[PDB]
Amino acid sequence: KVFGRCELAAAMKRHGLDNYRGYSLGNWVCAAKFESNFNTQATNRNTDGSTDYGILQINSRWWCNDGRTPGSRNLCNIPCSALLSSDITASVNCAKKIVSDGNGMNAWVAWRNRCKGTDVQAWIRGCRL
Ligand SMILES: [Cl-]
Ligand SMILES: [Cl-]
Ligand SMILES: [Cl-]
Ligand code: NA
Repeated sequence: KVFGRCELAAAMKRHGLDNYRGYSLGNWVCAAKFESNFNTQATNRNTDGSTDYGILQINSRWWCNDGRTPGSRNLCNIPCSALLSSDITASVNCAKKIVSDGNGMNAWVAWRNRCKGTDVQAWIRGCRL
C-alpha cells in the first residue's frame, strides 16, 4: 500500500507514535517519506547482506527474520514480511522498540540526513488530526 501523507500521519498517531520517545508525529512521517516514500512494500538490500523492510525500512540483521541474514537477531519477533503489510501495526510496534534502544531516531539514516533539524511539522501540515 502506498499511503497518503495525512493518511499515514493519522495511522501513526492512532498507533501511538506521536511524541513516542519524544519524537513528534512529523518526525515519523518525514522518516517514512524518505525511507520508503510511504510504500509499505518497499524492500532494499544492504551491503552486509541484510535487507530493510516496509514503510520504516526495518533491518533484518537485528529486528525481523527474513531467513537469509546470517547472524541475524529477530528482536521484534516477527517475519520481515509482516513489515510489508498494508496494516502498519507490526512496523509501528517494531519501530517503538528500535527508537527505545538508545540512539533514538538516529537508527534511521534517512531521518538523520533528511529530517533531523528540519521543520518536520511541515509533514503533518494541512492534515485533520
Ligand atoms: Cl511535528
Ligand atoms: Cl536470517
Ligand atoms: Cl532521543
Ligand atoms: Na533477522
